[PDB]
Amino acid sequence: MSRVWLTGDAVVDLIPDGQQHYLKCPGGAPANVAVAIARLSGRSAFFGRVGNDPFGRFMQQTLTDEQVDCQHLHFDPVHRTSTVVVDLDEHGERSFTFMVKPSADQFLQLSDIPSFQKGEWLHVCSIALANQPSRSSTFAAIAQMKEVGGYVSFDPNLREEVWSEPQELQATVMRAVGLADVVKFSEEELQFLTGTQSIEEGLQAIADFQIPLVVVTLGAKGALVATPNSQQIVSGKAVKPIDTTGAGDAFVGGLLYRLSVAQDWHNQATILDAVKWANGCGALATTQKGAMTALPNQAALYAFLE
Amino acid sequence: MSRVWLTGDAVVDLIPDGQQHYLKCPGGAPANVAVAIARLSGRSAFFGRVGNDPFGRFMQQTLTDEQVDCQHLHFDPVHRTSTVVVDLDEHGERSFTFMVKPSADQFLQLSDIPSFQKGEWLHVCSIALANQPSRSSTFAAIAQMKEVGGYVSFDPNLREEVWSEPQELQATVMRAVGLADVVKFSEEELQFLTGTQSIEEGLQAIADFQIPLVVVTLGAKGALVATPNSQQIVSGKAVKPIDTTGAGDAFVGGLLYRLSVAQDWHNQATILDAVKWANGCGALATTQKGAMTALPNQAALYAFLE
Ligand SMILES: Nc1ncnc2c1ncn2[C@@H]1O[C@H](COP(=O)(O)OP(=O)(O)O)[C@@H](O)[C@H]1O
Ligand SMILES: Nc1ncnc2c1ncn2[C@@H]1O[C@H](COP(=O)(O)OP(=O)(O)O)[C@@H](O)[C@H]1O
Ligand SMILES: OC[C@H]1O[C@](O)(CO)[C@@H](O)[C@@H]1O
Ligand SMILES: OC[C@H]1O[C@](O)(CO)[C@@H](O)[C@@H]1O
Ligand code: BEF
Ligand code: BEF
Ligand SMILES: [Ca+2]
Ligand SMILES: [Ca+2]
Ligand code: NA
Ligand code: NA
Repeated sequence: MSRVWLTGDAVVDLIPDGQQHYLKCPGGAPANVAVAIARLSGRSAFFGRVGNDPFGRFMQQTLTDEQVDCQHLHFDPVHRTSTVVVDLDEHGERSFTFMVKPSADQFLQLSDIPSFQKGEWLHVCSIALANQPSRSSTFAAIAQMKEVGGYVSFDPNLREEVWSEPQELQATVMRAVGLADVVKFSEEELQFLTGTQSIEEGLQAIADFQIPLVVVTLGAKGALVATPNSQQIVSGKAVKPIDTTGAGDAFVGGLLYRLSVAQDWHNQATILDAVKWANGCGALATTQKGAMTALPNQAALYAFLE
Repeated sequence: MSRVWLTGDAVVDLIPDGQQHYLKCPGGAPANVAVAIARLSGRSAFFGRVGNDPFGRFMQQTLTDEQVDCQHLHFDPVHRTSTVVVDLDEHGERSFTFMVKPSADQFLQLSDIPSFQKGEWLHVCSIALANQPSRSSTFAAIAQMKEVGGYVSFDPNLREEVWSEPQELQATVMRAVGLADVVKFSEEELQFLTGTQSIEEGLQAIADFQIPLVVVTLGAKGALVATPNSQQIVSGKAVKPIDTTGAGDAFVGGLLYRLSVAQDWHNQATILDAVKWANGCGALATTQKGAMTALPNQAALYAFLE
């Protein structure tokens, strides 16, 4: 069972629950992925910075509770933990307002990067690339994982408002796309990043990247899986979402859990099965408010997939 | 009825209400004072900056609902509205964690200051002095109110963590104390700012400021009122607080409401009556969670004072 490293932003998502209240929900895409993997009995570890504040300590506690290795989660001395307000009438990027800019995670330093080993995974989202020093630190982490013979997963997970220089987003994100073994886009993100109007055109636009595995999520319709000379839609049972927050991260968690335990993750059968798990995780994640709340264990996932 | 201008930070206070929820409560000391005055049928107006975000719009809506003039509440183009997490096991400064530093209000500019007129009041708290440009803008506003023949009220309302240079707090706050007609301290703040161990010693330490009216709040014991050659404790009925958040601002609101409608606020009878109102407001404010929730109207206050 290969270790999956997650890095980036652990955040508190404030999610409406009644007209005058927010639920205090643990979140942050790479933290969500870490917990998704752990819930499936995988080996996940998180490195990054939160703030020395109650929200940062709450995220440390959450990762601890969830059996995610968080020895390399540090408290920044000055900056605050990311705090995000969710609007449930919107979906994805449009649903979030980032109250802390730049939050502690944006100050990831080179010395925060842990030792990597051959065969490990590193998963990254674009918020880690939004501002310096995290951007350069995260690119260094990617280069180090590649050098040691590990694998790199990237989910742009675009949140434009976090970028102090939003005009840098497209190029910076595409630089990371070019480094990854696995890239997951939503349909909308693929089109945005490539300036195209369809998935077909978006996939053609990234062909010269020779990305080993691209997955494009299609909401209730599942996911398009693109590997060399092959495209295939993989879909499971559609559900009516209660909260879509983090469904994409649950998806990545199932995907990477299955790739991480595979003898040879490049194998087409392994990939398609991993995407079946991913779709089931994404569906189940939507059944409760909070990105992490309904991240399934294997008993729940197997029951749903049957 | 003289207009009272309030400036500084309008904030969203996230107040625990159940183990997994926060109440979304409008707050921010000068906003609290503005609303307290308005609830008592006074003429209050707020100038300052919040963020172009849901919390900033919520604070605009709150001031609007409360009949506080907020024509001069602006949305900063870049910075976020102050967001504060409250710990109900603590009191005052120790109960707050500021998640947004620097928030929008810290970017108050000289051009944000509205036109003042003779006999108006301006009330300020120390967060407005914490960082530039708000610090210099607020000192300019104070100088302008003094020049036109208005009156200046200052409540340090210390929140050290908001200062990027906390070593500047003492001197900067005492500079404002030297400009004010009315200064309200908690017992703890007076001692901290003067480096003393008693109210008596603290009052002696500020004697050469020749401050026309100093009020030192004493929690359930009421307030010490210090005017030239006179000190007097004014107390009302003690209550068991449900939430002390903003009790001090309710106090200031009652005080300034009564001074603002007085023919001659310097009159000793007027001052002592204003403090009686202040104590009643402070007590009643504690009866519900949220700084603004239980700010009384006159019917409630009169009933309580009887
Ligand atoms: N209505 C749905 N029914 C079943 N699965 C869904 C549904 N919506 C999303 N999913 C699953 O979640 C994945 C990602 O969708 P998405 O909502 O974009 O994630 P997120 O909201 O976290 O950004 C899909 O590929 C799919 O597996
Ligand atoms: N337990 C209490 N009973 C009655 N009045 C109180 C009580 N606590 C506070 N007050 C009133 O509120 C005023 C300020 O107290 P304080 O709690 O320090 O305000 P804040 O919590 O907003 O900083 C007192 O001067 C008094 O008028
Ligand atoms: O993917 C969902 C997650 O992404 C974020 O917007 C940024 O990391 C979080 O607020 C949320 O939990
Ligand atoms: O005085 C109470 C108020 O002071 C603040 O801490 C800062 O303005 C707010 O969080 C609260 O409403
Ligand atoms: F970005 Be998804 F909501 F995880
Ligand atoms: F600072 Be007090 F709680 F208004
Ligand atoms: Ca996503
Ligand atoms: Ca106070
Ligand atoms: Na959920
Ligand atoms: Na209250």
